[PDB]
Formats: sequence, C-alpha cells, structure tokens
Amino acid sequence: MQDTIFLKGMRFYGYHGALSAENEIGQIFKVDVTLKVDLSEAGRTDNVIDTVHYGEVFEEVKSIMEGKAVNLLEHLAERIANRINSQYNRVMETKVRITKENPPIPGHYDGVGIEIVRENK
Amino acid sequence: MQDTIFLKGMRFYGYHGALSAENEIGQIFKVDVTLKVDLSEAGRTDNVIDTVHYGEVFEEVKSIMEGKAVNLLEHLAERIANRINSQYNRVMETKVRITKENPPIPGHYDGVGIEIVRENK
Amino acid sequence: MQDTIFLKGMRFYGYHGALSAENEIGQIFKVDVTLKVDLSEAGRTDNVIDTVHYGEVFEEVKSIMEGKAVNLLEHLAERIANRINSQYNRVMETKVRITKENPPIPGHYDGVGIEIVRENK
Amino acid sequence: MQDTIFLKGMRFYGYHGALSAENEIGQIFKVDVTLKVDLSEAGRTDNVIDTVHYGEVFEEVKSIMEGKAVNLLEHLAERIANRINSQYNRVMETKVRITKENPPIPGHYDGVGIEIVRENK
Amino acid sequence: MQDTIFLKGMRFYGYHGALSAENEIGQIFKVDVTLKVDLSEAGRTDNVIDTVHYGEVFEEVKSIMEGKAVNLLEHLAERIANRINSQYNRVMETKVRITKENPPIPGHYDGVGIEIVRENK
Amino acid sequence: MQDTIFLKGMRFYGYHGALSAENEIGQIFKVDVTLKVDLSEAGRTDNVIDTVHYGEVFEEVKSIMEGKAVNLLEHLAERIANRINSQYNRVMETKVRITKENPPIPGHYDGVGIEIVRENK
Amino acid sequence: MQDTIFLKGMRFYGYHGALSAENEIGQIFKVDVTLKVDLSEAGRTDNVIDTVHYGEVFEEVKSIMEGKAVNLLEHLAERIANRINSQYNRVMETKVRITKENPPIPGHYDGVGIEIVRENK
Amino acid sequence: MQDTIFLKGMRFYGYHGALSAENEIGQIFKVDVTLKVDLSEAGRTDNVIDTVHYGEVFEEVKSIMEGKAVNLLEHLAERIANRINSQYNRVMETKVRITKENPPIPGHYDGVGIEIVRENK
Ligand SMILES: Nc1nc2c(c(=O)[nH]1)N=C(CO)CN2
Ligand SMILES: Nc1nc2c(c(=O)[nH]1)N=C(CO)CN2
Ligand SMILES: Nc1nc2c(c(=O)[nH]1)N=C(CO)CN2
Ligand SMILES: Nc1nc2c(c(=O)[nH]1)N=C(CO)CN2
Ligand SMILES: Nc1nc2c(c(=O)[nH]1)N=C(CO)CN2
Ligand SMILES: Nc1nc2c(c(=O)[nH]1)N=C(CO)CN2
Ligand SMILES: Nc1nc2c(c(=O)[nH]1)N=C(CO)CN2
Ligand SMILES: Nc1nc2c(c(=O)[nH]1)N=C(CO)CN2
Repeated sequence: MQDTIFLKGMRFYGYHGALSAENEIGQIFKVDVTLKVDLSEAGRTDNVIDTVHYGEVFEEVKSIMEGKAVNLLEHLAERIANRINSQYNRVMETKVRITKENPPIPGHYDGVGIEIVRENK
Repeated sequence: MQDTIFLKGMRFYGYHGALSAENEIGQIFKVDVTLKVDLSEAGRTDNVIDTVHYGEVFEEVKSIMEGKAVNLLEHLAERIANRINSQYNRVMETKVRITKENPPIPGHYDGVGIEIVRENK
Repeated sequence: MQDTIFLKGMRFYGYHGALSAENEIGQIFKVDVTLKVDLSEAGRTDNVIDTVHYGEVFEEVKSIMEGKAVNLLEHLAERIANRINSQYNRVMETKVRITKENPPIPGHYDGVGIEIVRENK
Repeated sequence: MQDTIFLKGMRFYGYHGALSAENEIGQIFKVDVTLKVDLSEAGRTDNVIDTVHYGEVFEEVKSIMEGKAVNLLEHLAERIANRINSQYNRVMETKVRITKENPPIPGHYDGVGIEIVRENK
Repeated sequence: MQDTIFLKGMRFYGYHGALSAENEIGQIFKVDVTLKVDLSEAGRTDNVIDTVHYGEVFEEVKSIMEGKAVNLLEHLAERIANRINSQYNRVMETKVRITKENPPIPGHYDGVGIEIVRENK
Repeated sequence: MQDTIFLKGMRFYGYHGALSAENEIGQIFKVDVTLKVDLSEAGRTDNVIDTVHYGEVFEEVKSIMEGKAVNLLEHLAERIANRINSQYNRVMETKVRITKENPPIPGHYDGVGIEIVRENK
Repeated sequence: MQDTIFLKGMRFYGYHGALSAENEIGQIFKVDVTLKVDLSEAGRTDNVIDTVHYGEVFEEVKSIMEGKAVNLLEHLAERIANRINSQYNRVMETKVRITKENPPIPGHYDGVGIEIVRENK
Repeated sequence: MQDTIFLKGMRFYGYHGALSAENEIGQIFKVDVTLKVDLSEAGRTDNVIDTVHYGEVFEEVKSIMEGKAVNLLEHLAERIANRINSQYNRVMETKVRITKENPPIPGHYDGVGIEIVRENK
C-alpha cells in the first residue's frame, strides 16, 4: 500500500529553538508531511468524505508550527504526527520533516533538520 | 527489476477540487508518473515497439488531467494509473503523484498532494 | 552496503529519439549515474586506486551519450550500465537515469525519462 | 525506526582532490548528513539533552571538510561518519553524501559524488 | 511615468521557427510582456475599467503564440505588441520578450531570444 | 543618487482580485519594494536613526497586503507607495512591484503583475 | 530603438584564466549576449534574411569561448563583441556578459564576472 | 562606457544588525558588487595588470563583510564601496548591493536590503 496524501514545503515563521536569541527573533520553518492512506475508496467514489482532506491537515500543522515555542524540531514533529494520527484513523503512518534553512550555524548549507515516521495505532 | 520510464513535472491547468470556487477559476496541477517496465528487451533491440512509448503515456495523462472535473486528486490519480495499466501490459506497476502547488490553503508552502502506486494485474 | 559514487545532472547534447525530426535537431539529455561500490577500503587508505574514479565514469557516459544516435533512452541507458559494469569490477550495481527535459511532447512538464538498475555479474 | 536528524546542503570551500591543480585552487563541496536517531524521548521531554544537537554535528562536519586535504570524497565521508558515530551513541546509522558540483570534468552536469551509510557499533 | 502592468514567464507550446524540423515537433516559448500604463487613476478608484485587465492581455498573447506558425521570434513579438497597442489606448508602450529555452542549437545555455519595445501611437 | 533600501520577494496570502471566486479562496502575492534614499549619512554614522528601517517598511507593506481586499494590484501598490512616502521623508521615490504567480489565467507562465514608481513630494 | 535579439546563459567549458592551475583543469563559463537590432523589418516580412540569425551568433560565441585560452574574461568578451559587430552590420551595439560561477576564490557566492557594451561602427 | 567587472551572490556569514539578538546568532549576507571599468585596454592586451583583478576585490568585500559588526547594511556597503574606490583608480563607479535573505522579520519574502552607487573621485 504505497498510496499517499502529501503537503510539501509548508513554511511558517516561528520562534522554536534551544537558544534564547532564536526564540526571540524567529525564522522560517519548512515542513513536509506525507501520509500513508489507502486512496482506493476515494479513488472510485470521488467523495471527499472517503479520504483525508489536505486542507484540514494543513490547519493542524499550522496550529503547532505557529503555536507555543519549543526547543526542538523533534518535539514539534512529534506533536504534529501525534495530532494527525489521533484525528484521522484512515491515516496508517505519518512522516513529518521539518527543515531550518537558516538556523544559528556559522556556515554555508541548504538546511538542517529532522524527519520522523509514526504509525497510527 | 528496478527499471523505469518516467514523466516528471507534467503541468496541466485544470478545474479539479472539492470547493466550487476552485472548480470555477482552476489552477496548475503538476503530475509525476513513474512506470515499472523491464527495459532489457528494448535495451538490446533499440526498437520502440518493445518498450512503452512515453509520448503516448503523456497523452493518456493529459486526457484525464484536462478532461472532466473531479473533486479529489486521489480520484484523478486512480483514473490515470488505471488508464496506463489497462493499455500497457508491459507496465508492471504505475506510480502517480499529483501536486497542487497553489491550492485553496492560507499559508506558505511549496505544495500539497497525493501519490498512489498500483500494480497492473 | 549503501555506499555510492554518483554523477548527477550530467548534460549532453545529442540526436537520440524515435522521430527523425529530433534525430535532426537534437536536444539536451540529462543523466544521473549512481554506483554501488564498497568505499571502506578507499575510505581508510585515501588511495584513488581502491575506488572507482568518477572522472573516468563520466568519460564513459559521455562516449555513449555523444556517440551514435539511437531511438530509445532505454537503449542508451542499457549501453551505459553495461559499459560501467564491464570495466569496473568494484561496481556491484549501476543505476542510470536519463531525462529528456524538452522532448517532442505538446505540453507543460519538467521532464520525462527512464531509469534502470543493473547489477554487475 | 525511521526518525532522522538531517543537515542538507552544507557547503565548505576545500582543497580535496586527486589532481594537484585542484588541491591548489579548491572548490565548493556540498555535504548532506542524515542520522538515524530515535527521537521519541526528546519528542516527549523537549529537552535538548535527549537528542543529538545538530549544531554540534555541523561543527564536526566542518572540522573535516575544512581541515587537512585528502584525495577522495570517499575518505572525507568515511572520516565524517566515523566522527559522528564515535561521539554520539544515540546515532544508530550515519549517511554522508558529498557532492562536487564543479569537479575537474570537461562537460555539462549538475554534480558528481559519493554517498556512504555506516551503522554505529 | 514608470508605472507598469506585467505578465512574466508565460509559456506556450508552439511550432514557430525557421527550420522545418522545429515547425514539426515544436517547443516551449517563454514570453514576458511589460506595459507602460499610468495606474494612478485605477490606483485611486479601484475600478478595473480604469486600467488594462491583465487577463485580457494574456488572451491576446496566447492567441498569437498558439496560432499560425511563423519563422521568427521577431515577427511573433511584433504581432503581439501591435495587438496590444491597437486594442488598448491606455497602453503607452509595449515591451515583448520571447525566449526559446531549447532552440535547435548544439550547446549549453539557459536561453536565446529577442525583446522589442513599441510605443502606441 | 542611486542608493536604495530594498525588500525583495515579500509574500502575503491575500484575497485581492476583480473576480469574486478569487476574493473567496485567495492566493499568494509577491511584493518587491525599492526605495530611493541617500544612505551616505547612515553610511558614516552607523546609526539606524539616519536611514529608513526596513523592518518598519515591511510592517507597512504587510498591513496593506494583508488588510482589506481590493480589486486591483494597481490600487494595492498605490496604497503601499503612498503609505511609505507619507511616513518617511528620507524616501525620495518608492517603487512597488506586485506579482500574482498564480492568477485566474488558464495557461503556463511564471507570473503577471504591475510595477509603479512614485516620488515623495 | 529598444529592440533586441538575445542569447542567455550559454555555457561552455573552457580553460581561460590568469592562474595556470585553472588553465589546466578549466571550468564552466556562462555567457549572455544581447544585441541592439531594429526588428521592425523582419517583424513585418517574417523573412530570416532581414534579422540576425541567433544560431549563427551562438556559433560565433562558441568559437571564441571554446577556442584558444586567454587570461581575462575582458579579453574573451572583447573578442566576442568584435566578432559579432564585424560580421553583422544590422547589429548596432553588442553587450557581452561572462560569468565564472566557480572561479579560484575561497568563499561563498553565486558568481563573478564582467560585462562590456560595444557599438558597431 | 558600459563595461563592467562583477561579483554576484557573494555570501558571508556575519553578525551585522541593529538588534542584539542578531549580532549574537548571525546570518548569511548576500553581496553583489558591480564595477564601472573601461576594459578596452585589457581587452586588447590580455594582460591582467590593465584591468581590476576580481579575486582581489573579493578579498576586499570579504574583509569587510567578515570583520567587525555594524548595525546597518548601508554602512557595510559604504565601507565596501569606499574600499574599492580608494585602491583601484581604474574603477570609475562602485555599486554594492547587500541582501539579508533571512532578516528578523516575521513573514514570507525572498529578501530585503540596500544598494548604493558611488563614483570614484
Ligand atoms: N487528501 C485531499 N484533501 C483535499 C483534496 C484532495 O484532493 N485530497 N481536495 C480538496 C479540495 O480543495 C481539499 N482537500
Ligand atoms: N519509454 C519511451 N518512450 C519514448 C521514447 C523513449 O526513448 N522511451 N522515445 C521516443 C522518441 O521521442 C518516444 N517515446
Ligand atoms: N569515485 C571517485 N572518483 C574520483 C574522485 C573521488 O573522490 N571519488 N576524485 C577525483 C579527484 O578529482 C577523481 N575521481
Ligand atoms: N537535532 C537537533 N539539534 C538541535 C536542535 C534541534 O531542534 N534538533 N535545535 C537547536 C536549537 O538551535 C540546536 N540543535
Ligand atoms: N492590470 C490588471 N489586470 C487585472 C487585474 C489587476 O489587478 N491588474 N486583476 C484582475 C483580477 O483577477 C484581472 N485583471
Ligand atoms: N534600511 C534598513 N533598515 C534596517 C536595517 C538596515 O541595515 N537597513 N537593519 C536592521 C537591523 O535588523 C533593521 N532595519
Ligand atoms: N534573431 C533570430 N535568429 C534566429 C531565429 C529567430 O527567430 N531570431 N530563428 C531561428 C529559427 O530556429 C534561427 N535563428
Ligand atoms: N576583472 C578580472 N579579475 C580577474 C580575472 C578576470 O578575468 N577579470 N581573472 C582572474 C583569473 O582567475 C583573476 N582575476
């Protein structure tokens, strides 16, 4: 079952980070959420009720990325995956990738971050 | 057997979507189709008849992405995969990814979408 | 063993294609070659003789992509993989991806193509 | 366990290479480091002490990419993976990808390079 | 008066070109149209009737880029500028840039093309 | 006097547009604001009080792009330029460019929009 | 007279440079050539004989960028502009921009280079 | 005299900024330096001594962008232009553009910055 619903490159300005200066000025956070969902039912019916509505998922990601500040990307991603898994039983597994394209690191790079994969129980 | 024929970043303007406003103005839809096909025969013969002609596949994708409007990306992708699997027995599995780079979602992101994988029976 | 030597986005102007008009004007062909090679020996010795020299591989890819014209990307990729596998015993598997970013297809897309994976016997 | 901490597109100017001319003028080296780390502990605690701090990892990559010159990308990557595995027991596997976007190769391409994956024992 | 209405990167698949092979397979044509129009009236009134509607302009560009085939980009651009100048008296000057990103030229480049500027009399 | 302070590629999700469907779903608006300001005073003193603070300008652009909906880009740009000219006497001329990368237009293009230049009296 | 014929982002691998190491390994050179040519004649006639054929210009640029090695970009650009001005009387002014995206400079940047503008006498 | 020597997209990590938090963590600064220099002498002689060596200019830009911290981009740019004008009499005018792609601004944008043009007396 390799069917998925995805939201790529979501960007939210937030104040997450371990260092107080970054909690102070903030930065853009890029998020990729991929969901394992069997889309064969919606595929035949064309009824939105038989799949996971991506607009709602975005709202969920937004609510966490733009809510209270946390020290780690790991924790934000854990909160996001848990949020999605809890409210959508059709989702079998949630993968969340959060990239800091401009973190507090003296150097030249495209980005740093984390990715976690969590099955829905 | 990890041989494939691919069509990346196809873009079609369409009126698909669950919300009537988007069925009204439309938007660009980006499609990636990857096909599992054993290319060792064509690889030795150099005869187009022994592989799946990518131009034809494109025509198939186009016909669906630019035809009648549907509510979900899941359904468009299901129609595409089924179309390709039905007409090309050499295709062992069809993966279709459809991305909405600018869907009806208030925010900043690179894209949202779905991907399904369907073996040809 | 997930060690690799890679050459990404190689571009050669060539006259390959099934339709005579394209054999006539040509186009750019983008090639990605990934090689499964155990790099632990070179990793400790730092001697180029214990790994596969990427410059040589490029020469091999170039010689095929810029040589005689063929009808299919499948056949070019098969010739490339076979070339690399034959001359480099350290290579355990050769993956070749060839993309036509601007093929003879009326539409909007980022690219179409094929990818094959061939183990060295 | 598909949880990861990543650092994408790090870029360092260095003098690594087999040919003396390139050891002489140098070039930019792009590095991607992906780490297999269980982030469920940090995910619940929000304490940086329970995950691998990405800033430190960067420092490690930097120290190698910008230190003494070596002939092969394989060797730089082997040194990086070994460095990370040695100092971070929470890391279960280190993947390092080093790309030379502008190596000593007469042609047109996006990049050439290597990728290795090393589990921490 | 440095006010403008612009349409950047329009892309149309067409069969324009001096060589019969290219009139045969076609290619994508990228068009940039910039219009010198005093926008102070619309700027205060917020009524679409006091400015040049960009949607209509696009229709005009489309009609030419996707209509009958011509040998030169110069001629397509001349037809476009004349079309816009004739139907929109508010337009004081029309600049049209047409780029062939993949013309019949053996080599490596981002694009070739022409740009003309025509005042409306 | 060719000194400038600039803010490139600002992006705001808004509901501006002449067609009610677009006022309904919205889209991203990209804004470039360039300001003619003599920076020789700040250049020698290094005191923020002698130049125009770019953070404040952004706040001004944001307030308009994210406030009440209007039919035309011309009007949004006129409001922005007037806002900046009114509150910053050091600004000699304000140029505002607003691009709709995904407007209600059936086709393939990079963007459409307007640019106005307004001197401060 | 703001009409132009352009060739953007041409790329040639060459061995130009003041330092012997770079004359030894080479690098990619990106060239932009813009030509001031009145296109109103070709614009009405649609005959290639009344404009400057861009394919030929490319051949000229290629012949210099890929011929004998020189120390400076200034000199390559001077040779190119002079070549174009000499053979095409319809060309009123030739602008040549040559960029070294990866020159012998320890640092992070997108490119360095020169641009010259030469009227045809 | 529209001849120029340019250095585009130089990137340096620095601690410049008016707010103490940003002086603390830093960020990447992108710099474009364009120089008005008559290149006809070097164009005929091919001797580096008759033009301005771009490598040296880079060293100058680097020394300022990576040296002592200042509050404003205006001041950094003023120091750079003055540095270049003082040491290179062949330079008739220096244009410096400094972009902060990720400044302390809550929002979505590509960049903010300043550009100054200074003739050499
Ligand atoms: N997974 C998913 N969610 C959606 C979809 C869709 O096609 N798939 N379409 C929508 C209409 O805007 C809204 N939400
Ligand atoms: N899979 C596949 N399809 C094709 C190919 C090709 O090389 N592979 N070449 C074509 C010639 O334009 C047309 N169609
Ligand atoms: N796989 C591989 N091939 C190479 C390498 C290298 O580091 N790895 N370095 C080279 C020096 O330019 C030349 N060729
Ligand atoms: N893996 C990891 N390392 C970090 C993180 C983080 O969120 N994850 N946050 C930091 C604060 O800048 C510093 N270092
Ligand atoms: N010049 C111009 N043309 C338009 C504009 C606009 O803002 N400016 N808005 C439209 C609404 O989609 C349609 N057409
Ligand atoms: N024009 C301008 N505005 C600013 C500047 C600056 O350097 N120039 N620096 C700031 C510090 O974040 C804030 N605002
Ligand atoms: N300036 C110019 N040169 C050309 C043109 C063209 O349209 N303009 N078209 C060609 C056909 O490939 C060949 N050469
Ligand atoms: N303006 C300028 N400066 C240079 C040039 C060049 O061609 N032009 N070439 C160099 C050789 O690396 C070094 N420095």
